[PDB]
Amino acid sequence: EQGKISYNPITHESTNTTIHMTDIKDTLTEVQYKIWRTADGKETAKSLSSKEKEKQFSLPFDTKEFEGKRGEFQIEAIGIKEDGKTIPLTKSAITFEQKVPVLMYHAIDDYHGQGIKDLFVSPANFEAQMKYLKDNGYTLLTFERWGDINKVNKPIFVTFDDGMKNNMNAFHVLQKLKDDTFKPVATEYMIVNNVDAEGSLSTSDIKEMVDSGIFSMQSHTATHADLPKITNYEEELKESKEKLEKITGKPVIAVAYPFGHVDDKVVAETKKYYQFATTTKPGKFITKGEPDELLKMKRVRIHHTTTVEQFASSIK
Ligand SMILES: [Zn+2]
Repeated sequence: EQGKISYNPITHESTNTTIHMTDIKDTLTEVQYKIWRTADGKETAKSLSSKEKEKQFSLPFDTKEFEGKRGEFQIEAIGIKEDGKTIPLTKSAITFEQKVPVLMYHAIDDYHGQGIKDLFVSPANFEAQMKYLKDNGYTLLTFERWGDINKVNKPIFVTFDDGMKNNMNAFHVLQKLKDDTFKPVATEYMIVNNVDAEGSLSTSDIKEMVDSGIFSMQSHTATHADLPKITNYEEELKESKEKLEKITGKPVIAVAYPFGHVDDKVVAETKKYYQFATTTKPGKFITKGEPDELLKMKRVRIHHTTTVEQFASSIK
């Protein structure tokens, strides 16, 4: 209704700032800022008062005042007159960017000597890892909720590469762990030409995974192409997306680069067709506002030998 909330510029590395108000029309003795973390809910709000009238009702803000937590904080300001009358001012928000681990799995199966050992995580160990997420308040997301990474507690993306049939084991584990509190979701990056192939997810598997609300079915190209070395970008990137959309009935907005192989040319081609692209560069993503950063997203590799302790250290 009146006034404008501003704050000293922050970056993704910032932990604090100072809030100010300008353009106030009423005469005030005090401004009260009601602040809460979106992720924790308005019911958890506190109110912080400034009587620094000569300094635009300056209010120091530090994430230390909110248990060291980050993400989006909502701000509602009211003014107080000398006689105590309250005056509605305005609302805004400030976001301290949260890190987002993007986990990379391949096979979820008991290894029996067939295939590349490191790329197998047993269903038992996968369950233990997912149970860790469940027990520690992580919010599992898919790229349809990219806009929510700062609006939830402990955002994390569980992803699988290739569309192996054994990923139905991961699906079943997630169905088991799902309950009134834990709402798991995950991304499957499907080698699109392998739908219904021996060893891969079938059309019926994909429909079950998608219809359950658990899986977001995204692209791993048409043939798992070494993108810097191919020229058929429409076939590998565009037509794979289109074919997969016809199968799932849901938008395809994300891809994973086969082998983690990517260069500026590949990013530019990918940008034509996908909003999101993940690499195999190790680490957690954070929003830096860097050019095409969402098409160069780091991932955390899970190994055959990864323990729950190692898993926890790599995401926390
Ligand atoms: Zn792959």
